[PDB]
Amino acid sequence: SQVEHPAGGYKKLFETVEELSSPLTAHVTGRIPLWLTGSLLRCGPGLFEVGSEPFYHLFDGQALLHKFDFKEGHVTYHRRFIRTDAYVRAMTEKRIVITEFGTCAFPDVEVTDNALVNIYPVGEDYYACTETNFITKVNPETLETIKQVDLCNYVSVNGATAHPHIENDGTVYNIGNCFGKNFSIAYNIVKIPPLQADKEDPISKSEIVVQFPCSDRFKPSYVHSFGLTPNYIVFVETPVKINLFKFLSSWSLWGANYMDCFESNETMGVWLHIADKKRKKYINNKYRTSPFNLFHHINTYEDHEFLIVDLCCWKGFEFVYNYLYLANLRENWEEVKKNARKAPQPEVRRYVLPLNIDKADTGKNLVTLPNTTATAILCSDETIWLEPEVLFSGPRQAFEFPQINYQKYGGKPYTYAYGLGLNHFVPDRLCKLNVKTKETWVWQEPDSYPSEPIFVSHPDALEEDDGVVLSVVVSPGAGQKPAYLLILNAKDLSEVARAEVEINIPVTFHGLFKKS
Amino acid sequence: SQVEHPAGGYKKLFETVEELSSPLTAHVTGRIPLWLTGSLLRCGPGLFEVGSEPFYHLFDGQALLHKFDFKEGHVTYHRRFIRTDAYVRAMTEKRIVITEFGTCAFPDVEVTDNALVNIYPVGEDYYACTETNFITKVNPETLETIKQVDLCNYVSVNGATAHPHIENDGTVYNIGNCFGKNFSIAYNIVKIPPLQADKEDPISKSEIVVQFPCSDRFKPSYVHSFGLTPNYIVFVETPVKINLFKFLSSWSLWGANYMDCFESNETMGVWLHIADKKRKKYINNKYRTSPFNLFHHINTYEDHEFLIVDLCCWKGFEFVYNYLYLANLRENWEEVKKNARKAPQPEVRRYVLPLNIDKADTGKNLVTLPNTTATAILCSDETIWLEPEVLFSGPRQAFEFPQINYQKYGGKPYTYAYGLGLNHFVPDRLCKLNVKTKETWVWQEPDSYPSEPIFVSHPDALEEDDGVVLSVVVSPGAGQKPAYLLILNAKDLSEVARAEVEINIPVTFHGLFKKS
Ligand SMILES: [Fe+2]
Ligand SMILES: [Fe+2]
Repeated sequence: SQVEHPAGGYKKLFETVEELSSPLTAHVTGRIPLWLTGSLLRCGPGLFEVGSEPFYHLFDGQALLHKFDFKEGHVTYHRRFIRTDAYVRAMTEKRIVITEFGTCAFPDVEVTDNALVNIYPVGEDYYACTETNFITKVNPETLETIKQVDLCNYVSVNGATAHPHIENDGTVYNIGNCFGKNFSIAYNIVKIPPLQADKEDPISKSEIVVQFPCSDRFKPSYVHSFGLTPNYIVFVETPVKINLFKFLSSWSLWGANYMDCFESNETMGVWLHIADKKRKKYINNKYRTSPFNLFHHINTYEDHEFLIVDLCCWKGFEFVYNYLYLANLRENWEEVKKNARKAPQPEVRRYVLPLNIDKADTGKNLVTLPNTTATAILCSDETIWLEPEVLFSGPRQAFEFPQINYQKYGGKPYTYAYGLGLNHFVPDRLCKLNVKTKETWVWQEPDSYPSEPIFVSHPDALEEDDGVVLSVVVSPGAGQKPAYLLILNAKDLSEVARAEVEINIPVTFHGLFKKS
Repeated sequence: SQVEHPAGGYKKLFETVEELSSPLTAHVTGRIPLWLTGSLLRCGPGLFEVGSEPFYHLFDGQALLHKFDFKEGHVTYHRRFIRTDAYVRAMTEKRIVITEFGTCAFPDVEVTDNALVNIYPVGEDYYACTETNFITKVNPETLETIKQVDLCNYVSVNGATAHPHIENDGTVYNIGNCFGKNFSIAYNIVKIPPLQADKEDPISKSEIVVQFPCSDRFKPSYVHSFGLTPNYIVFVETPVKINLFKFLSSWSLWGANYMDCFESNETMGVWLHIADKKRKKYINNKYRTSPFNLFHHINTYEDHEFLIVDLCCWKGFEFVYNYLYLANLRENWEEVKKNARKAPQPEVRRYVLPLNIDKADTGKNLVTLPNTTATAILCSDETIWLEPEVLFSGPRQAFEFPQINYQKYGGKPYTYAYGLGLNHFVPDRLCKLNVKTKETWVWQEPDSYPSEPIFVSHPDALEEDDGVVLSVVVSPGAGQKPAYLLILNAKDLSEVARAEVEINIPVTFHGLFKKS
């Protein structure tokens, strides 16, 4: 049947913790491999209340930057709150000052800079980020907060995702919502160039490369991530909409938060879009398919005349984020299950977009690749109806937080995807998926709740899966240490080692491994 | 990669054969089980030309009734052409007289009674059938043709499928196209009652039980089969349409055949319909989903408040029957493959229809069953958007001609489905599919091309798969006998025995096993 969680240990993923004064030596069990010399940096919330006022949604709690360090054999753990404008004001004024995603702030309309979602490199720097216009620059070694950076000073966007794409030369691509800034209502592709010899901040030289068109102008789609290949940029327009009439109004005048501005569009489905990366030009192929929520691309790549697009989908048009309020996630296990019964259903899908479309094949399947069941029907009005190839589909068992051997196989033909397993939204197990043969591997322990797994290649790696997978696990229960870092081999998802700590660690969303 | 067929042996599936004067003793290899005492009756074409005039489509060749007999250990094979109006006229006049599906008949507009598709029991009788109004009554023991029966004399339908449902008490349900007969344009459910004590022909007492509504009145959907449970009747309206403006016109005046009257509707998708079987009432739940060709239901059943509907689908709206012309199917193997590259793609899908729809759950997934990833989204306009649970999906590898333990598990909760494997439309292997765990089993030999597998229960059967699977295999190649009957165990799909014959046997579509 299932894997259950009567103990309710997952509630401690959403419990406030305190930062550290300096790094804490972690109790290693097993052999930490000697080639693993770097620093696992991850972001997540760590303050779910300010005094009596609580934060209501998963994505409201004040951002906390975590660092697991690896050197020779040893491991250390450190964490500091990011001194954001939201945090410092909250801490000094002793209440929720800045309005978060799901937690409106009472006075005793400023955009939150609460960078709890991810962290990525720009030039010599590293910015923690949420999905707004404010990215916060942080010190990766000391976890100190350096400066708040406003993208509105450099590019014409209202926000940007927490999932930008980093090319090997350090060039950063990202996608952002634009709500009429510079008279344009669209989705824009920001390009931050790599650091030059003159050492000028890349951000200062950032630019918009290409503009994806909006299906409904007054209701743009929510965008969490996008696809990138050597030649093409994929953007997936979902039916989760942001109602601008509500989003661009005096929020305090009706006690609104960002969530109150969302709507699902029942008739649209999902529109898929393509842009030539190099020519910087939007391609006008009308790719259409049935409705789903989309948050994370697994990977994207060119294969003969086709773009292979692998998505972690949630079936249906209800905003999945409705089921991610902290009230719900801290309920007991039979209620967590009961709540997600009517939720969108998670499925890994491969979508295959044909890049050139012959008029003579109208009414026919264009997807002539030999190794897929994915379909693309050219219609008379020139829409191209796609059906997926399902890669993984389990009942309320979501392969989410996808991760791959990014540096070497990102944007390119690949075979393996590592992921976090959401069991009715409680993170629960770590997964590996072979996208060619649909085969899987699972790591799992009772009352142990892991985070996104990050891949870290062997220096002499020949295979795609020659490396290890790092995960932050929260293991409550008497006797056992409250949390640990988990080092899994990427071949078996077999355990290599554990760095255990004395203190709780809450949920963490995304991160990176910084080599040295 | 693939299983290949350079030899081109499959071409002999579509080669004319000659009937027999009396049964032929078959060379048994292995142990034919002694409980297997009955008669495997199957229909298919066996005359693909009349002199110089060829038949063009797979479904045009003149119907041939095959009989494998089993008694104690021994096996005999017999086959006779069905003396249809199409056949007798063709044979006497020495040319194609009656127009077939894909072969228009030149004069020197009568509906074909060419019953090549299947054969089923009504009362004490057995009727061979195609999909028109003319079913031909045949003798199951001698394979003699008895009489042509016109359903237009008893019920208000234009045709009826070759896949009617037979309940254990012998009651027959079938679905038929109605083109304005009795002022109604619909799909009708015919019910032939079981034989009574007064011994009156059931057909004479047949009646229409319920009328399913038509989406486009001037273009009705092609219907090959339907779903049946103790309480409900499922009908799947596809976008493969029959254009009546073309279908109801003087065909000789522009040399038409049935195929020239087909069209694919690009915007409709697939509409699913439900009827209360017992109250004989159409239920007005607007079940909608993405486009596909549908030919054979696997099975249908009630599970709590939901109908579980398992379909053998072909993704897209192009009429699959376009790729089933004899010119194509008799090409060499690299061309067979090249032809099916742009064809609809085969997939086994589970669809879950909720039978009661709460208005309060608008915009949400209603499918609250614990063991599925299938989805039903109630919309505002009261359409219910469904997404499937994929059960099997391989690239041009079709699980088709589904068959189950019908007598005991038809219309009810079940686990196993046996099928024929279409490898770019060439029938190729026999499959078994566990619908609960997606697990499969395959039987296969090079240059051996089998037919639909029929299940035959052990007299003391406790399990669902306690029995054998019968298949007619055509094995060309020097040294080997040209064809044989195959007896597979239903547990492993392991071989039990072979009844080999000295002569070729062409393709066969559907049939039954007659116990005694
Ligand atoms: Fe994310
Ligand atoms: Fe059929």
